[PDB]
Amino acid sequence: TGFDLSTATTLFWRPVPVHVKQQDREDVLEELTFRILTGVAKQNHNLRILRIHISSDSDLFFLHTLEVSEEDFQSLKNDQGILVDFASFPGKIISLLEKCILAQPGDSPRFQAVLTIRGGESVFKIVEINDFKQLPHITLAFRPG
Amino acid sequence: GFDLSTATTLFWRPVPVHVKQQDREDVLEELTFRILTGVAKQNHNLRILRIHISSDSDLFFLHTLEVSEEDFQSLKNDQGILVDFASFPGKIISLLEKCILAQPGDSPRFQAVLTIRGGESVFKIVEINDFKQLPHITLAFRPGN
Repeated sequence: TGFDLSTATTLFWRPVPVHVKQQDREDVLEELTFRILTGVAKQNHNLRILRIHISSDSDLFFLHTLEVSEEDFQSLKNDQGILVDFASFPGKIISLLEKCILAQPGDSPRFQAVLTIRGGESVFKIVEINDFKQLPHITLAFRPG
Repeated sequence: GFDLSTATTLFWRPVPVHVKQQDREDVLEELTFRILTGVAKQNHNLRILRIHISSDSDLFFLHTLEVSEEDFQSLKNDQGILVDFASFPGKIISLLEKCILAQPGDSPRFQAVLTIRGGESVFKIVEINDFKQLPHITLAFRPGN
């Protein structure tokens, strides 16, 4: 049962500059590999699912993952003021990732991907940094597994 | 206690605001914003930023925010603000300008919202883009002068 990696469609798969924070470590800027795929559940091809994988490349192939069923999306959508439907969601995330990829140090507003790892969870956000403040454009929670 | 008699008014003009309350339709109204910097009547070495919201139609529709230099630290931290107290008002004004200039076909589209709930209100300026609505600034206001 569950997400069928077998027939999933990958929409985006490449490195993205990320500003990482752990409690007991120095801040780091790392290119992390981001992958966004849509698919369906094996036991029911009618269940639509979105999956996002974040990872540092290593021979462990170890991932942090987020999985959002179309059902989960209803709640996620309302908690973040998201205005698009489930099908359009990945594309909106991808556009934000592209701005992070494009961003250069003098930009203003500047787009930046940020990751904070605490306990068994990572919180990923894409923020804009402007002459006034930093503010989030999207926030996503990830988990190992 | 804010000392009006020695305050500098930085901004005093109308701003289109979406006024929200739970038991009535939203109302889009030009509300008058006065932004002033000054010091406490009880202490003329305590700098204070005051923002006063009023209506030309209702002389008793009144909402006020006063932020001392020390209160600003907590505000600055909570909201990822990257400027000092002296620069704070100017950034608020830039955001208010975006709301004043906003056009129906903008994307992102800026909008001023005031949500009134009992003896408290929340003022925020949000952007509405093709993906979501997200706040640029959020500020707690009290009823009266």
